[PDB]
Amino acid sequence: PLMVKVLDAVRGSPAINVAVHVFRKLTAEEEFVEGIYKVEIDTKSYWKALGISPFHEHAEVVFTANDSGPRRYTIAALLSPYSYSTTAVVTN
Amino acid sequence: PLMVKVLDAVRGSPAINVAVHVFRKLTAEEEFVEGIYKVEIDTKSYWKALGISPFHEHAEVVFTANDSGPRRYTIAALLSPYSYSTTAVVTN
Amino acid sequence: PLMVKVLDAVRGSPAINVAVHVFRKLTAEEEFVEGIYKVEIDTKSYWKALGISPFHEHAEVVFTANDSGPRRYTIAALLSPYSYSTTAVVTN
Amino acid sequence: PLMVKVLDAVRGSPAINVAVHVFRKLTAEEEFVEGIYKVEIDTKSYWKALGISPFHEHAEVVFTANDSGPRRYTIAALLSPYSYSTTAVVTN
Amino acid sequence: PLMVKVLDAVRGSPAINVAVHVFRKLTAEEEFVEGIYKVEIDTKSYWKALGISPFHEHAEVVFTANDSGPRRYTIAALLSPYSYSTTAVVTN
Repeated sequence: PLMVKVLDAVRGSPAINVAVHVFRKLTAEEEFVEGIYKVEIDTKSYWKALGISPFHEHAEVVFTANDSGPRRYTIAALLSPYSYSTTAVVTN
Repeated sequence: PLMVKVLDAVRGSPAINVAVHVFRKLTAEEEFVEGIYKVEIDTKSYWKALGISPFHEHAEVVFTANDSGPRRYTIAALLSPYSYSTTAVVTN
Repeated sequence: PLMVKVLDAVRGSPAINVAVHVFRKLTAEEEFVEGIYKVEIDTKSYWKALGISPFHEHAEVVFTANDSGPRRYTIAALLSPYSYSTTAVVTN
Repeated sequence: PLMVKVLDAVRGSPAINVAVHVFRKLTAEEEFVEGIYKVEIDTKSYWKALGISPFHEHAEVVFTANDSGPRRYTIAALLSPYSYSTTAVVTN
Repeated sequence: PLMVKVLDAVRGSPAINVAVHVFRKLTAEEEFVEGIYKVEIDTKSYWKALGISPFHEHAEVVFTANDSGPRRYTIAALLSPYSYSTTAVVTN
């Protein structure tokens, strides 16, 4: 007898994020839940999970990663629910 | 007899983030929950999980990582729910 | 007879972050919960979990990591729920 | 008969962070909870968990890590919920 | 008969951080809870948990770590919930 009750009675305009999980019972992953509420901004990956036996014999490699740039990010209220509020991004 | 009650009665506009988990019972991962509420900003990974036996014999490698740049990040209220408030990002 | 009660009755607009977990019973990980509320900012990883037997014989490697840049981060209210407040980021 | 009660009755707009955990009963990790509320800022890792038998025979390696840069971080209210307050980051 | 009561009745807008844990009963870790409220700022790790038998025979290694940079961190109210207060970071 499993009984789960979340936000049974609500009145009055709330701002909500809800995640409810109920469960009764090279790379390998069997059973999982990943990234339910997840934000990636300016994420990088250069060399991931190359095949078996890469560059096995007499390999000559020059690897050069240059992250150099006038990049700008401006964010308000990331994963922040709000109510009866004022959110703004004003430039000049 | 398992009974879980979260936010049974709510009145009056709250701002909420809810995560409820109820459970009754190279790289390997069997059972898990990951990154329910998770933020990555300017995350890097250069060489991850290369295959078995890489650069096995007589390898000559030059690795150079240069992170050098005029990058700007401006964030208000990251994972911070708010109510009856004022959030702003004002430039000049 | 397990009974868990969190935030049974709420009135009056609170700002909340809730995480409730109820449970009754190279790299390996069996059962876990990770990063429920987790923020990574400017995180780095250069060489992780290379395959078995890398650079096994007569390897010549030059590794050079240069993190050198005019990077700026400006954040208000990181994982800090607030109510009836004023949050601002003002430049000049 | 396990009974857990957290924040049974709330009135009046508090700002809260709640984590409730109830449980009745190379690298290896069996069962755990990690990083429920966790912030990483400017975190580094250069060589982690290389495969078995790396650089086994006659290895010649030059490792040079240079962290040298005009980086600036400015944060207000990190993991500090607040109510009826004023939080600001003012430049010039 | 285990009974735990935390913050049974609250009135009047307090700012709180709550962690309640109730439990009835190379690297290895079986059962644990880690980093519930944990902040890492400018954390470093250069060589961690290399595979078994590294640099086994006739290894010639030059390791040089140079942490030398004009880095600035400015933080107010780290893990310090507050109420009816004024928090500010003012530059010039």
